[PDB]
Amino acid sequence: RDIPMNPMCIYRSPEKKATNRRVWELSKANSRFATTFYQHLADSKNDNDNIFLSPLSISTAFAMTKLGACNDTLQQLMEVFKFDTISEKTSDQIHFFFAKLNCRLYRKANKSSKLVSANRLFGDKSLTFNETYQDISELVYGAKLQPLDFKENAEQSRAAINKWVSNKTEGRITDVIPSEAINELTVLVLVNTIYFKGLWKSKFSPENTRKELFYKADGESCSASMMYQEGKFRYRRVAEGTQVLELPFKGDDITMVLILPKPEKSLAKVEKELTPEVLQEWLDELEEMMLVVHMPRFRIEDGFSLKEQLQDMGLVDLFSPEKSKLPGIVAEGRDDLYVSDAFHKAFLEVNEAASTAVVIAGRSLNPNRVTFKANRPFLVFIREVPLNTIIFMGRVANPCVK
Amino acid sequence: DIPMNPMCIYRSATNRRVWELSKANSRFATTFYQHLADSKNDNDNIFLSPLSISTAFAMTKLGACNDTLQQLMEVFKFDTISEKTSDQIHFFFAKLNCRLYRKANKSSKLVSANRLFGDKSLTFNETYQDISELVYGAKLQPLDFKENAEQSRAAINKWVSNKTEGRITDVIPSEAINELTVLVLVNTIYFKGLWKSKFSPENTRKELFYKADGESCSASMMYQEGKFRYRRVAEGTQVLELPFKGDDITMVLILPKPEKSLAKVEKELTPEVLQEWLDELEEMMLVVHMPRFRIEDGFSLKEQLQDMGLVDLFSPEKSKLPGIVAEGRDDLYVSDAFHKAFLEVNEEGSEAAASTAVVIAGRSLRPFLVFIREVPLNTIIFMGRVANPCVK
Repeated sequence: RDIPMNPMCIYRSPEKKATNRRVWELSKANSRFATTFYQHLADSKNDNDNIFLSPLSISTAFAMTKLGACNDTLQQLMEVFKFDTISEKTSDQIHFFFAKLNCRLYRKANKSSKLVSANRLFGDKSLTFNETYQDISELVYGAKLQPLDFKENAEQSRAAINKWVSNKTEGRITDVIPSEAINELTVLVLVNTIYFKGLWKSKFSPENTRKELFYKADGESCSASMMYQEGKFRYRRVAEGTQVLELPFKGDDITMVLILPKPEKSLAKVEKELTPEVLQEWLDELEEMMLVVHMPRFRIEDGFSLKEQLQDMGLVDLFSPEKSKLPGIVAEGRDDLYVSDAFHKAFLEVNEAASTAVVIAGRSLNPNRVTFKANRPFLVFIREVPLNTIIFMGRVANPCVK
Repeated sequence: DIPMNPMCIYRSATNRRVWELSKANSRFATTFYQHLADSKNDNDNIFLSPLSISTAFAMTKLGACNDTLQQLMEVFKFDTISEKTSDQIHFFFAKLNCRLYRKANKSSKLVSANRLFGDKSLTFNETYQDISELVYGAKLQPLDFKENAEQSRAAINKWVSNKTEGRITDVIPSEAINELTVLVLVNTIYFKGLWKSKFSPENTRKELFYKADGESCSASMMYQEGKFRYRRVAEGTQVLELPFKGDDITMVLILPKPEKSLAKVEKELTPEVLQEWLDELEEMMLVVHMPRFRIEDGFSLKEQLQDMGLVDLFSPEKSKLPGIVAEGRDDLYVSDAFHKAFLEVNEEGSEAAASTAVVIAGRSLRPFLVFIREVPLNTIIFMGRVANPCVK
């Protein structure tokens, strides 16, 4: 029930910008940020470059920091991470919706398809956070303030941070924070990622995993480990013949959508054409169908300093020591409390634990079934169906790496 | 050895008889199978029990002579066991059937029954009657073939029935029996085993079996994941073994790589290969999609068996069968011989039934391989080719 209290900061969202539910409105926004945040990163990159990140992590972390911002800083956050798209809702409210979305998204239960949230903001031992910033982050986001001795044992903290992401990401993401990133002037830094585990609902067979070639953006030749399989999946052929396909995970609430353009016909043009609408409209039109599926095995890693993107985008004040309005952290007072940096790392390795061979007796399909050869650059999304929240996003343009 | 097995005895690590025999059976099974395959089309069904057959004719042999008794020891591969005589086979076959149906205690239900339907008015050798009612537990039952043939065929068919817990009915066709009929030997086997690791209903979906060279059809596939003995042999041929609860009875599957003609594999079958496959199998962690289906097959053994070698036996002017009806050879030949089998695979387990019947004097006339095997004895009980899981 509505408990996260707030003072005199609360910004008013404009009265403007399929049931009526907080989590749905929230997810609708989160998706709009994500799709755009991606359209930018993308446009900045090389066409032959893999891209992988968790928008739901970013969008989540910043909305927590925001629990302690005010005046111009607060507006800016809410304006960048689209939370104001939720017509009429006051800023404080946003956190309640978050709680609600967070409740039914993370836990130690059910069909082992895991989701562990690593979102934490480290500040120097010379920072006493507002007693409420505290209670509410812990409650609504399940996080801490975590005082680190940034000035003295500067490197020790840096490490200590990284030595913490690893233990939560079961050792996979480690050096979330890079080299010259932390020094004596690291008042406070924000780290976050999401680790996820899950097994295919219809695993591929290693025995059929061949060695066909991938057709890059410019290079037209690459040897990838292509996985073979035919079975029933939600699929569809959309505008300009773009193929959309969904491969559910055992933990049903989570799936993996991919989008393949006709005869290459540039992932780029298809990348530029996006919107949560073009997207949902796509997702709506998928019906079960029996077909052949090809997919390379792939592992992609990406880490970064959000700063550069988030400012170009509109989130400046949070970073300016001169403009950052951070009342939530009265370590001392106005005392230029701003945000040093905020890090994110994303990891997805894709397989066929692998040895589980596969046998099928007495299946004899239509000689005329649609196929799906992902031997070209494609998009990747990892959605959470009942919640309708885009958790990761990606582009696989080089599935060889050798 | 004590069994006073008599008349017509013909005569042609490294020794254990019962095995030599099981193995002998097996070499017959594959070959008989191969001919059956041939009169049949590669994408049609085939289910049978080359164990019942070996038996029904093993007990017929009892009363055959000269050229008959010979051809039978040869085609049913009896002259492969060594350093023994024609009358000894039944001693072994007797102990095989002894060690076979007594196994697993109260897990796997494997059971057999044999019986003779002889005419009421005739007198049969008292030895025959005993040696049969002894080595193979077959008690003879007096039927009126001359006055009312039909009702006898009925009563006969209905024998097979309570024996096969309801699955085998029309073993004997409507026009098989007649007034001239002397005897009718019969075997029936039954088995109902539970899967050591059952499939669950919740997980079973209805795939589409678009029939090759034809129309659309509706399949019902089960699925489960677990540890099993498997191996992917030469040419892509997958070979999986499914342990039944009665740990010694176990179904074996053989599927060719992504449909590259089964006939090709059927044509290279021998108990050697089939032994090798089973030999080099290895316990894998894997996923299975077995169709839940039911199939019934039936046919006359006559034709194939002739091509195989049993000619004399089905000939009016030469089948040497003196010891049956005691007095003489009369017109003792086999006008025909029939078989009918039944398979039912499902979440819980598998169910097969079979019954062979030989008539003495009367009138004349895709996917994969399945295999129910008895491990210790190495006896292929039932066997077949599945090519239509939907069947409604």
